[PDB]
Amino acid sequence: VEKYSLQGVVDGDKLLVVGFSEGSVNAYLYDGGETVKLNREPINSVLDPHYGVGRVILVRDVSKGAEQHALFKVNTSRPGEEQRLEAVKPMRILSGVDTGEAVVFTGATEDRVALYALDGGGLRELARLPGFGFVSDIRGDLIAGLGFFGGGRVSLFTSNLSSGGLRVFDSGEGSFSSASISPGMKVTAGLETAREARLVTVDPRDGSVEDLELPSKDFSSYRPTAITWLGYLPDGRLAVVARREGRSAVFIDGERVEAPQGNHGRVVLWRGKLVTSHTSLSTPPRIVSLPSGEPLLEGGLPEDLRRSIAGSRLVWVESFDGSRVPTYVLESGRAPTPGPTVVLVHGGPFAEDSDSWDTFAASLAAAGFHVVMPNYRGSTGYGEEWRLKIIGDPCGGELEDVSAAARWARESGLASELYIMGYSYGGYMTLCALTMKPGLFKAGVAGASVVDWEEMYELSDAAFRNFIEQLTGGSREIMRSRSPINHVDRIKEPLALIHPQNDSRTPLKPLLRLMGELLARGKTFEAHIIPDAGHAINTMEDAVKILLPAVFFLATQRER
Repeated sequence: VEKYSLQGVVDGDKLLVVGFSEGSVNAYLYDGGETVKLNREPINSVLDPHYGVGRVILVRDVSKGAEQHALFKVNTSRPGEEQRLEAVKPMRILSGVDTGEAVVFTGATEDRVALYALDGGGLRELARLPGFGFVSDIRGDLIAGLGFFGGGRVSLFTSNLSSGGLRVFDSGEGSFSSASISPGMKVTAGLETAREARLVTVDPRDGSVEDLELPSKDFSSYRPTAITWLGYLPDGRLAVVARREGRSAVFIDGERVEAPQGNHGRVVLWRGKLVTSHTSLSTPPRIVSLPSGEPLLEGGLPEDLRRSIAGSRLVWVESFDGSRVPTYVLESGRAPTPGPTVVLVHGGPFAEDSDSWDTFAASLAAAGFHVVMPNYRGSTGYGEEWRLKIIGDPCGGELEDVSAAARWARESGLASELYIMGYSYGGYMTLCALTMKPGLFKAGVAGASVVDWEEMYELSDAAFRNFIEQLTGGSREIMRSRSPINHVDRIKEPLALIHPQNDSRTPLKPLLRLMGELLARGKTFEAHIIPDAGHAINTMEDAVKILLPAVFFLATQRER
């Protein structure tokens, strides 16, 4: 079914959206009635637009999933007419923003990640970022942003539009989750500490980290623990979407706004009426109004794929270190209790299983499988402490917790059998759970998985090279003993390896040596290499592409 993410306004007050619609991600214009297409070809994403500008910056995969993006400036008045910003080699755009006079954005290549500036003079490199870095906001000649530069920690990075450059602002307390410039050009960020979460006023000149205060104190009472996203509206109001335990709240000047139960994010000022992008375990990402909650954009979701879940529960699991991992349950009406159960680990890992829409969680509970979507340490939304616990310890505690969700299930009386399923870092978890715990589960599905750190290293761009060092405390001896490939002499339960050939995140190269390894020590497994597919789905299809083989493998087990 169709999906719509909020991008922002342009054309004055013509809401800009993006839709996973008809087997393709397309940028869209919405004027309160009939959505209008912009892109010609299925795109991938659309650079954060700056309110009311008459053009859009499409982000296209010119490599077929490989993540090498080409930029096209599609004037909004002329839907379907595109200009490939040629003064920009295809690369990996992590994020950017367009102001209508010039485009800045972050790109990572073999050699480096840097903040780029495309204006009416040609290409310019603003600043070279340590590793994964994102353009949060631009206001004036200012450039506010985020960056994973050290310790799974997130930092505040600021640059310039003309002279460029960059100074990185840290917090001993915690990481940053999003920012947006204010009138005072002081970066209003959200400090996520091992503790809780709140706003701060990080000033560019000296880097003052004073606490930010809001008029209404709802947000200051919601006791947020992790700020999804935030940012000022044109009227001048600071839009803050915090959240705790998978659910979020709309706050304007502290002033809480009533919104559909689940999750939202970017909030906008369309025709002067607040608007965000809802998503719930049962409702797929969509664009609604607030606080009324009426949906402006939502795709025809069946009444059975929502009926394919008898219920949901946030249970808190007892981890080995006595840590409680906040887990997400999903009963599969099309299954009994206990019954077959699959442990669906979110990838990331700095992601999480919240009360939001998960296509795997749905299909799964639809396949007669209850689901367990634990927020192991490294996950997001549960404090800077739980997320930084993984750094340097990939495939350790988390796994344990990921195993503690498994533990729960059977004794909890809901699992008659347990299988672990995952993608990306989740695919990676399916591999450690199976190599480090050749028994916990009945079987494992790994997709766009991580099988060798040292190779994924020798096959990654500057973005990804740095990411690893971090998640392993800059030590090879981890990329060695925390890479399942070297632990293939110990796997016992079956395993399906779903993998996109062109994935440039989790390459296929090291994944094919893994299959070949399995074949040596003759292990029972099945491989799935999807064609011209990368790490994500820029089509409605490739959802089912790496989710069709899975279920069969996962149902073949069912019958012993």
